[PDB]
Order: sequence, then structure tokens, then C-alpha cells
Amino acid sequence: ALGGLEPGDPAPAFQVHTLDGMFVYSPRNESGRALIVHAFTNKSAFLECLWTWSESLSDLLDYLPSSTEVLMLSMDETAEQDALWMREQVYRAAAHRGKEILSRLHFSPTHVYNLGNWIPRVLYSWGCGGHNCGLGQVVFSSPDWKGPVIGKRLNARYDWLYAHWSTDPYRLLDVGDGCAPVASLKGAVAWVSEGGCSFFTKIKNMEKSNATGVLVYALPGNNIQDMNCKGDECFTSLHIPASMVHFQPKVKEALQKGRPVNVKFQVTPSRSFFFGIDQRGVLSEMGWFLYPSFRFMAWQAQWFVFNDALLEQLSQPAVTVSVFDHHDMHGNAGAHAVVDLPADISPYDVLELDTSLSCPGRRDETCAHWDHTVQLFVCCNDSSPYCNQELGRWVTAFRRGTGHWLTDVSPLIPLLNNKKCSFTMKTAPWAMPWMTTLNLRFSQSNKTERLYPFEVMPLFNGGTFDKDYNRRYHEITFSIPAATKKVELYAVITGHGSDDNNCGEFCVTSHYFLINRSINNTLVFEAAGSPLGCSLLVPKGGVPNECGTWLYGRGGWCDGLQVDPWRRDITSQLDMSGSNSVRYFGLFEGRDPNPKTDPGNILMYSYLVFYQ
Amino acid sequence: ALGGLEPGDPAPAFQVHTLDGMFVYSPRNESGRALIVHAFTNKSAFLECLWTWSESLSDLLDYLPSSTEVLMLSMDETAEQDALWMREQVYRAAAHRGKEILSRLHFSPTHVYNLGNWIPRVLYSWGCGGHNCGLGQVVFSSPDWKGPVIGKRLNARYDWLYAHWSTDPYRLLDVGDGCAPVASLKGAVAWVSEGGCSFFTKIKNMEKSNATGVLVYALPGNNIQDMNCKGDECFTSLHIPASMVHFQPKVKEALQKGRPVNVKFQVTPSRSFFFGIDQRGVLSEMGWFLYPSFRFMAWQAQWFVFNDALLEQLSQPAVTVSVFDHHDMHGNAGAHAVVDLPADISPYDVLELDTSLSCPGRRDETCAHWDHTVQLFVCCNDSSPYCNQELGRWVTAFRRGTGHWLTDVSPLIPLLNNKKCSFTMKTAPWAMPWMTTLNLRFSQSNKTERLYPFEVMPLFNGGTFDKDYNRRYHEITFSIPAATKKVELYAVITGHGSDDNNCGEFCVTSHYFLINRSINNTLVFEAAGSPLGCSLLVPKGGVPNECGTWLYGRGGWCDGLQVDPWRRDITSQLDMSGSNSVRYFGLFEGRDPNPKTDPGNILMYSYLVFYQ
Ligand SMILES: *[C@@H]1O[C@H](CO[C@@H]2O[C@@H](C)[C@@H](O)[C@@H](O)[C@@H]2O)[C@@H](O[C@@H]2O[C@H](CO)[C@@H](O)[C@H](O)[C@H]2NC(C)=O)[C@H](O)[C@H]1NC(C)=O
Ligand SMILES: *[C@@H]1O[C@H](CO[C@@H]2O[C@@H](C)[C@@H](O)[C@@H](O)[C@@H]2O)[C@@H](O[C@@H]2O[C@H](CO)[C@@H](O)[C@H](O)[C@H]2NC(C)=O)[C@H](O)[C@H]1NC(C)=O
Ligand SMILES: *[C@@H]1O[C@H](CO)[C@@H](O[C@@H]2O[C@H](CO)[C@@H](O)[C@H](O)[C@H]2NC(C)=O)[C@H](O)[C@H]1NC(C)=O
Ligand SMILES: *[C@@H]1O[C@H](CO)[C@@H](O[C@@H]2O[C@H](CO)[C@@H](O)[C@H](O)[C@H]2NC(C)=O)[C@H](O)[C@H]1NC(C)=O
Ligand SMILES: *[C@@H]1O[C@H](CO)[C@@H](O)[C@H](O)[C@H]1NC(C)=O
Ligand SMILES: *[C@@H]1O[C@H](CO)[C@@H](O)[C@H](O)[C@H]1NC(C)=O
Ligand SMILES: *[C@@H]1O[C@H](CO)[C@@H](O)[C@H](O)[C@H]1NC(C)=O
Ligand SMILES: *[C@@H]1O[C@H](CO)[C@@H](O)[C@H](O)[C@H]1NC(C)=O
Repeated sequence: ALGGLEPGDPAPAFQVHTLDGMFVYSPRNESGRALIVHAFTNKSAFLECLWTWSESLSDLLDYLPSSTEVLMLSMDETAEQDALWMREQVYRAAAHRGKEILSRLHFSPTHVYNLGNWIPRVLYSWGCGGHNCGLGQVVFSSPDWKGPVIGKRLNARYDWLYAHWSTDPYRLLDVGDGCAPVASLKGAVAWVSEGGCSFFTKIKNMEKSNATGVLVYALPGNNIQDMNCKGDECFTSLHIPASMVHFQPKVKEALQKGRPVNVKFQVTPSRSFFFGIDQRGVLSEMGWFLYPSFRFMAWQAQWFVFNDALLEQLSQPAVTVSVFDHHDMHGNAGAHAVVDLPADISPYDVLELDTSLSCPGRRDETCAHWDHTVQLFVCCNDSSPYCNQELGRWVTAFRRGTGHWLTDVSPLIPLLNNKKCSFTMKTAPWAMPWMTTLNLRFSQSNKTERLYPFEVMPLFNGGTFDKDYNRRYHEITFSIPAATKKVELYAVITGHGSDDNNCGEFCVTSHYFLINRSINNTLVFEAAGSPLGCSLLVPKGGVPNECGTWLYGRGGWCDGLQVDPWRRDITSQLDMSGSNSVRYFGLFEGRDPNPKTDPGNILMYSYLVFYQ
Repeated sequence: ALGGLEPGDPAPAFQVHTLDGMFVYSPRNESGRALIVHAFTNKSAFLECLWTWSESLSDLLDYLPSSTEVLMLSMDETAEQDALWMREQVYRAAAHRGKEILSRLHFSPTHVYNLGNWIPRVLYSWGCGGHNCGLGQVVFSSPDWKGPVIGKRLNARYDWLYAHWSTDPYRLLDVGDGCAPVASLKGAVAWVSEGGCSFFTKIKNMEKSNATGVLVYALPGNNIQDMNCKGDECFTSLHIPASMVHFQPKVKEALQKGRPVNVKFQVTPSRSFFFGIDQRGVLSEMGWFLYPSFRFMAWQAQWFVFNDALLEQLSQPAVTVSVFDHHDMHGNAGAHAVVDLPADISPYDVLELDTSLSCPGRRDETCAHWDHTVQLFVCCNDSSPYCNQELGRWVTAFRRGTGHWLTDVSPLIPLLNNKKCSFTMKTAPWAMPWMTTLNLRFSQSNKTERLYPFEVMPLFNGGTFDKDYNRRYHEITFSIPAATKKVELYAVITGHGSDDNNCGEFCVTSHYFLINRSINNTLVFEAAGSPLGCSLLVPKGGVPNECGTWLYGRGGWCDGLQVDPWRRDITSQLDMSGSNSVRYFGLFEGRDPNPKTDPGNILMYSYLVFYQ
């Protein structure tokens, strides 16, 4: 019944009533605007802050694409008033700003249990149970009270306090504002009031007072806020959890009486608050929301656009060779396959890889909970140096299986020196299983002065980022073959791990390919270490709304995205008729690395390509 | 997260608050009382009638086992009052009756969105979308009204009106009581008021007035009722649908004004209203509810008991041989396998078959929507008559995959005359795929005077139930081998199809095995044709709450249950030293069948077994 209501299936047509009229969705054979259906409920402080926080509304008005529509439903019994409240909030935010986006926003006062469509089934069956998704509740219990008092809570920013609450009951002690250290609480959760001083200061003072946790209650008539640091506050690390709730007269009266009070934290599973329909009418999951900002939706929308632009590229003329079709990957072997390439790949001067790393199930919940590198090695002649050489590199997403990327690896065509070859896609041995689908697309460029690769010589590999990292690399002297018109450097470099300086994965590390000991060739990961360095690559293929730190700018790569190779032309630098020398070296802050604890890692694959 | 929350997985421990105290469920290594969790919502007239209809409460108080517990939650915002209302209704029903059952009923005033447990996830993810499950709603729309009016509706009894509503909009005409024929409505749904005359009379008069449907509105302050016939009314067949709703002043005022009024019918998907935990802590689906009566729960509970009693039997000492392990079945081939039986099965005088017919997925929604016969044939020597002979017969359930039966087929042991044999489980070729798991259990009986079968001779087969049915059967003359102490008749007979007399599947047909033309041997399907003939076999293995007419008493079989063979001893009738004659014949009402239209079918497999 109702057809397929799982990710990847088409979205059946439907009709809804809204303050502006009848909103009708009908599948089309063409590509149109993507849709985002959002279900709002007053029982979650996450959505309340989403719709009340000015930053979230500004992000929605600014970063939302111009080719996306949003529909809002209310699962609460006050849907009629809830829709009007949301519309008023949006209009007030858009005041003295753009107003075209309003035409793409629709608010349905209809009750969820009266739609008469397939939407409630999707909302119920697409349960999130993850980051900032799932009603977080706080239960206050006292012997005097005949029953508990249940309220909403919003956990602090994921990037500030990594400590998590425990299901075991806690105590509760009144500490007023909480920004002045007290004698001691003896492992009793603090009951503090927002305002007066800083939030970070409150948490720090409570931790210094021997407190297992803190609970900020908003003053009457106020709203919950997202707890986060500001500059100097973030360097300091706090090892206790915290959350913000509303004000309850009962707990205050009990504390004044001196009666014991206990507090418990729970996560009640809820219904999906977001689900998207792609530009082609395909149902898609919107991932997780790390913190209450509408930006997470916009990024998802951006991805949809890219996906469409991707699906148009694959439809173009090209010779397709399928290597993997949902082939399972896990362990050392990973995914091994053997293919028979066309008889003659010489005319094809362009080679691309279309890759899709999905999970065993359609839903994202059945995916790996970590990001692990993936490498594609190719072997066509064991008696040649090209065997087991890396052809492409990718990075998995945090519990997402919608990844679909296209990478240009044309200069590595000479590695395929045999009509029959073997391809091995490998990841971390201890990684959870994945399902890889890979296709090689051969094509001829539109360039008039077409050039064809004929030789690929590996230059240097990676290694541990230690003080001896640059001591293992020696100058390579090579002579250029005749009938050569162009020389290129093709290097795939990625830093991993953390050290005293958080280097490797979050390091601004420079890599130099000195040529003829006379000219530099620099690759720098400037975006590394930035809070949102990897958030700008979603239009380019990055998978957004991942269950992890997918926003941090990494060194040379990003989560849920292929590693775009670094290609440089050095035909001018080299002496086309004579010998040349090349030497690699990596540096940090302009000096060799000196990691005293937990040294990082550098995975590199470098090649020198000669064109006819 | 939350472990496995699908059918067949264990139920994690949990705690809930109720008017009587703290209800705690903790898995145990032993077997205890089964549990039934029911979610109630005021938005469904089905549950409202369930909790307001006296018949349903009486059925709950009478047929509910004494080893079952029921917990009730309310998904509505009035849970506190809803639980008290349910408790008051139950107590009033139990007045002047038994009160022990009350100790096994618990009512939780806690809101569903505040449980803090795994129950809401199951309720949301176990969507029903089927018979009398899924909010049936009626939408009244008029040009004068700025918005539609949505109300609850309860479709008439499934066994009375098979006509179904259409998603297309209808009209609405006021016809008062509706038990007096009018001029004509011209394909306009009738708007009638309950009371004054009979419901069947109202529907008949409306159909005679050229009406596409009828809608009964209950008087203000009244409640919806289940539409059904009474004796003479049921013989007559009506080809239009009908439903009962509440009274709306707006539609009445509009009709008085003469303004056009349109009515539409929809089915909004909802959350699961019932889910059960077996005696061993395994989550189990409760199937569908054909009409609003609590009996459907009780039957399910009964099944649980049987299941436990079944699982204890399998744990007993026995030689187990697995033939199928979730082997797929579909098409003509069905499921074919080859097994190597023990070296010597002579000492094992008892042979049983443990069978489980599940679906491709754990959920019942992925199951076949029809009941189809299943037969197990065995071949051990192509040069022997025993090849391709039937060993066991089963009947699938309407969209249920919890079937697990144990059938005694010991007299058919001689069919296994070779250590290696081939087993073929076959169903209707056009049937949806199933997954069969079969095990043969050999055991030695506790009887002191043990007897061992050594010869099985087929006697007669089935055929089409026509006037020539008995003309194709001739007397079989057989001589008994020496060293024989007992002779048995083992016949598996099943009627199928319908005819002018509804014979075959719903026929009281007698089968006679005349022996030596001197003594009868009668098998009669007395329960055939009864409304609840097959409802009494749930404790014996019948799968209850099927998506079909599983309550009707069939001829010699029942839905979701094995066909228990008919075994009779005739050692006295036969001349142990001499020849004997046997002749089969089937009769209806004491006479040969004379089906003028759509003749039925009789599937029979008969054997004469000789014991040492
Ligand atoms: C190739 O570059 C290296 C490294 O210099 C880096 O880039 C410079 C522009 C500057 O930012 C340095 O701090 C970087 O480390 C050159 O060798 C180094 O040159 C620097 C001065 O630029 C000197 O202090 C170091 O001792 C040199 N050696 C090292 C770092 O090992 C090199 O000269 C460049 N090649 C050329 C210009 O042909
Ligand atoms: C075996 O039974 C048949 C069938 O009789 C049936 O059972 C009877 C008790 C009675 O209910 C009949 O109406 C049933 O049909 C006997 O043969 C028939 O006997 C009936 C009278 O009982 C007679 O009218 C029929 O013509 C007979 N023949 C038929 C129905 O084909 C038969 O005699 C029985 N065998 C015995 C007693 O040894
Ligand atoms: C969402 O729920 C919160 C929490 O109940 C509501 O917050 C209330 O807001 C009103 C209006 O400012 C205050 O008077 C109350 O004191 C607040 N707390 C309560 C009622 O507990 C909030 O209004 C709700 N939002 C919507 C749109 O209904
Ligand atoms: C379930 O919903 C129905 C339909 O709304 C309620 O029926 C109402 O019952 C009251 C009390 O007898 C009447 O006064 C109303 O006229 C009825 N119809 C309405 C309100 O539309 C019924 O009470 C509800 N049950 C519970 C337990 O809340
Ligand atoms: C916290 O407890 C520790 C236990 O070792 C104690 O040394 C310390 O002084 C306490 N700090 C307070 C009460 O601020
Ligand atoms: C590998 O290359 C060598 C080069 O001498 C060639 O002789 C050999 O046949 C090649 N092997 C295959 C399997 O193509
Ligand atoms: C119903 O319509 C049919 C159309 O053939 C007509 O013959 C019949 O008289 C009508 N019956 C009524 C209006 O009762
Ligand atoms: C079948 O039975 C016959 C009886 O003569 C015997 O000769 C033959 O070997 C048997 N076949 C098998 C496969 O057991």
C-alpha cells in the first residue's frame, strides 16, 4: 500500500491546504524544484529554538537556494496557530530584507492526522534517534510530589561540551546565578539561572565547585538558548555536561523548603521532523542537525542541486565500464574485481570515475558511524611498477549513504596498460561494511590540440609526520623521453590524525615539490582548522548533515567527498631535452614537524605524467 | 540504538507509571505471562467503539486468558482523563462479574511523547495500513464554507457490505431516516439518521432509490455503531458501501439552505494501536482487527500460549533432520530439497513435521494477501509407488508469517524406504512467494506394546466435486500381508471452491470409506459454514487476526493451520486372514453433488497402513 515510502523511491503526488491556498505536488518526467517537508512540534526545544533563534532565520533567508521550496506541517494539536506563528516569525525575520523566498515557503494548518496522504507514514517510519533529534526530556521527582515534572531540555553545543548525561538519577542544588564559585556540591547537579554573568563562566565555576553537571533554567517568559563559547572560552576544556531548560516554580519551591530533589534525563524517540524530495521526485533523507540552525537544511538543498547537475553529466555520451555494483567492502580484502577494458583506450583522452558508497540498507541508520579513507588500486601487469598503484581516493561520511561523486583521473590512464585489469577498493580493516558502486567513464575532450598520456612515473609516497619525515626522501633524477610535449605533476595528499598541535587532520601543512633545485611548487591546506572549511564543498559533492564533525576544515580533504587531485604543469620549468631533478618535502609553519605526542600521518601518492 | 525493535527480537526492559503504581517489565530466562500494549486515540472511531461497545468489553472479560497482561497508553493530549475513562468503562463492564482480570490490566496516564522508552519507536515504525486500521476520515466541503469539515467514520461490517468507497468526491442529499424509499438521488450519497427503523432497511431503501452510498449520522450525544445484519437480512446482498459517522450541524444547515455539499473519504495512516510481547519476551505483531471487538486480542493471546507449549515440545529429546531453512517457495517447482535420513529409522515409531511458513521480511506487511494450500511430497525410489506421494498438507494465512505448526504423520514412515530422499513443498503456481522451514522429528513412543509401520498402500485420490465425482471410484480389493497386527486408514481431505450451494470450501460434505461393503466409515465437516468454526482452533495452532475471512468454518481445514489427518482403526472390520474390499464415496446432504454453476474441488490423499 502507498507504493514505496523509503529513501530512493519516487514521491507520490499529493495535495495540501495552506494559508495561501492549495499546494499540489505531482511527479514530472523533467527536473524541477526540490522540496523540503518539515514537521514542527512544540514538545522539542530544538525546533522551538530553530524557529525563535534569529541566527537560524537569517541563515534560512540567506543560504537557502533559489530553486527550493519548503512546506511546514504541525503535528501538535495547535497546528492552526502554530502555522501562523511560524509565518509571522519568518516574515519578521525577512523584514527589511529579501521577500522572494517567501513565495517558496508554505504553511499547512491542517492536522497531521487529517492529511489523508502518505506523509504521516514517512514521518512515523523515518525515525531519527540521533544528534539533536529525539525529544530530550528532563524529569524532576521529589517524595513530596505525587508525580514527576517533565520539561524540555537543549544540550549545549556539540563542539563545546563532549560530556554526555547519564540515565542514572542525579540530585539538584540551588546555586543562584552560578557564576560565583561556592564551597561544594558533592556530585550534585547545579540549578543555575540564565543571565547576570557568562554561560561558560557559570559552567566553569560549577565544575570548580565539584559538580557533576549544570542545568540553566530560563527566566519566566524567556526562551531556551544554544550554549556555546566565544573565542578565549573555547580553548579551555570542560569535562562536565550541561543543558538549558525552562523555569519550574515547583523545583524552586522544593529547594526553598530544603526537600530533596532528584533529576533524570531521557530521550523519547520521536517522528521525523524533516524529509526531502529531490529535483527528480526521489525521496531523500536530510541527515542530522548538529545545532539548531536552518543552515543544515540549506546545505542539503545545495547537495540536491549538485546531484541533478551530476545526473546530467552521467547522461552525456561516454564509454562506461562497471567495476563494482554494490560490492561489499570490509576487512583487508575490501572489494576486489576484474574487468576487461575496451580494446583501444588511446582515443579516449579523458577518464573519470563515478563512485557511490552506500550502506547495506536504504536508510542512513544502517551506515558506519565513522569516517574512513577509501583507496582504489589498479593492477594490470604484475611485472610492471604500475601494479597496486593508487588511482583514486575518497572519504566516507558519518553515517550517510547518499554519496555519489565524479572524479577526473585522466592523467592516470597509462596505468591501464592491459585490456584486462584488476581493481581493489580498500578501506580501514576495522571499518564497518560499505557497499561500493564504481564506473569508469572514457570520453574524448573537445580540445582541438588533444594530448594523450603515455607514461606515468611514481615519485614519492607518504608516511608518518615526524621529524624524520623529510629525511627519508632523496632527490630523484629522471630523463625525459623523446616526443614529449607536456609534463605534469599529479599528487593526491591527505593529512590524518592529531598531535600536540592538532596536526595531520586539522593542520595548515605545506607540501613542496622542488624541481631542479631552482623553483618551488607549493600545495597548502589553508582551509584546514577552520570551523566551516568543509561546509563550502557541499555544492561540489560534499555530503552534508553528517552524524559527526563534517564542518571542520581538514587538511586536503573533506568528509563525504572525493580527494580532488593536485595537478600542476611544469613543462616550462623542466629542460625538455636533458635530465631533471625533483624532491618532495613537507613543512608545518615553515619548519619541519616536531610532534612530541601522538604524531600524525600523511598519505600521499605522487606521479609524473608525460604527454605525447 | 535501542537494539532490535522488529518482530522476533527481544523486548528491552522498561518502566511505566500507572494509576496503580510502577509497572516494570524485565526479560527473564524463563517463560512468564504474555503482554499486550495497546495505544488508544480519540481520533479513530474504531477504538472508540472498541472501548464503548458492550460486546467488546464482554468478549475481553470472557475470552481473555488468565495468563496474559494488558497495558494501555494514550497518544492523545488527554491521556490523564483517557486512562481514567478506560478504567471506568472496564470496571462498569466487569460489574456483577469476575474481577481478577482487573489485576492484569494497567492504564498509563503518561503521555506517549514523555515515556522515555522504546515503545513510541515501535508504535511509529509498526504502521498497520490495513483492515479497520488506519484512521478513516470523511471530509465535507461546500463552496460557502471557507474550509472543510473532517469527521470520523466506521465502515460497515466487512462480511455484510463488500463494496468499498472511492477516493473521488461524492454528493450529499438529506433523506431523513432513510427507511422509506424516495423518488431518486441520481448517484448522490444519502445522508440518513440512525434510529427509527432498521439499518439494513435503510441501506436497502437507499440502494433502491439509486444511491451510490449511504452515510448514517448518529444523533447528538450518541455513539457510532458497527453496521451488521441479523439473520434474514444477511441472505440479501447489497452492492453499495455504507459507513456511520457523528452528527454535524453545518452539513444539516447547508442541506436545509439547499446549497450543494460534497463528501470525500480518505484513510490517513496512523501509529500501531497494538503490539504484543510473547511469554518468552519476543516482540510479536497482533495482526488485524476485522471488526471492533476485543476478542481479536484474546485469540492472539491464546496463540502465544500455544506457541509456548509448542516450543516446549520441540525442546524434548528427538532426532531432528532439517529439510528446509527459509527455503523460498513460488511457482511450480516450489521448494525442492534432498536429505539423508538416519541409517535406521525402524526404532523410531513416531515421526512428526515441524513447519514454519514465513514471509521474505520480518513484518507481516511483506506477506501474501491470500490463502493457498501447501503440500509436501516425498520421493525416495522412482521405481516405487511411494514416489511423489503426499506426506503433509498446510494452509497459509492471510498476510501472516508467524505460522509454526507440528503435525503427526508417523503412519507415513514407510514412504521413506531409502536413506536418501527428496522433499518437494509446493503451493499454487500463481501464489506470492513464501519461505518454508521444515524439520522432521523422529522419536520413540512411551507405549509398551510398540507397533512399527511397514507398508502403506494408497487407496484413492481427490477430484472435482461434480455429479461424476463418485463414478470414477471403483472397489479396491486387497489381501493383507502376514505378520500383521493392526490396519489403519489415514486420509487427508480438504474441500475448496464455491458453487451454487457454496460447496467445497463452506460445505458440510460427508466422506464414506465403505469397507467389505458391510460397514461405514464417515468423516463429516460439521463446522463447515459456521461464522466462527475456525476461531476455536487458535489454541491448536490457528494463526489469528489474519487479513481475511479466517473465522468462517471451512470444510476439513482452517486458515493458517495444518490439516490434521483423519486416522481410523479397522482391524476389527477387516478379516485379518483373507481378502477385503474398500470403496470411497463423497456425498452432500446425503446425496451425490449436483453443482449447476462453478463446481467445487476435493483434494484427498488416502492410505492404508499396516503395522507389524
Ligand atoms: C622551496 O621552498 C623551500 C621551503 O621554503 C618554504 O617557502 C618559503 C617561501 C618560505 O615560506 C619558507 O619558510 C618555507 O619553508 C625553500 O627552502 C627553504 O627556504 C627558506 C626561506 O624561504 C629557508 O629558511 C629554509 O632553510 C629553506 N629550507 C628548508 C625549509 O628546508 C627552497 O629554497 C625553495 N626552492 C626554491 C626557491 O627554488
Ligand atoms: C455407507 O453409507 C452409505 C451412504 O449412506 C449415508 O449414511 C447414512 C447413514 C445416511 O445418512 C445416508 O443418507 C447417507 O448417504 C450407505 O449407502 C446409502 O444408504 C442410504 C440409506 O442410509 C441409501 O438411501 C442410499 O441409496 C445408499 N447409497 C448411496 C448414498 O450411494 C451404505 O449402505 C453404508 N454402508 C453400510 C451400512 O455398510
Ligand atoms: C512551545 O512550548 C513552550 C514551552 O511550553 C512555550 O513557551 C511558553 O511561551 C509562552 C508565551 O511566551 C509563555 O507565556 C510561557 O510561559 C512559556 N512556557 C510554557 C507555556 O511552559 C511556547 O510558547 C510554545 N510555542 C508555541 C508556538 O506554542
Ligand atoms: C472521542 O471522540 C468523540 C468525537 O469527538 C467524542 O464524542 C463526544 O462525546 C461527548 C460526551 O458524550 C459529547 O458531548 C460530544 O458531542 C461527542 N462528540 C464530539 C465532541 O464531537 C468522545 O467523547 C471522545 N472520547 C473521549 C474519551 O475523549
Ligand atoms: C573535589 O573533590 C576532590 C576529591 O579529591 C577534592 O580534593 C577537592 O578539594 C574538591 N574540590 C572542591 C570541593 O572544590
Ligand atoms: C607485462 O609486460 C611485459 C613487458 O615485457 C610483457 O612481456 C608481458 O606480457 C606483460 N604481461 C601481461 C600479462 O600483459
Ligand atoms: C435507476 O436508474 C436506472 C437506470 O437504468 C433506471 O432504470 C431506474 O428506474 C432507476 N431507479 C430508481 C430511480 O429508483
Ligand atoms: C528401488 O527399489 C528396487 C526394488 O527392486 C531396488 O532394486 C532399487 O535398488 C531401489 N532403488 C533405490 C535408488 O534405492
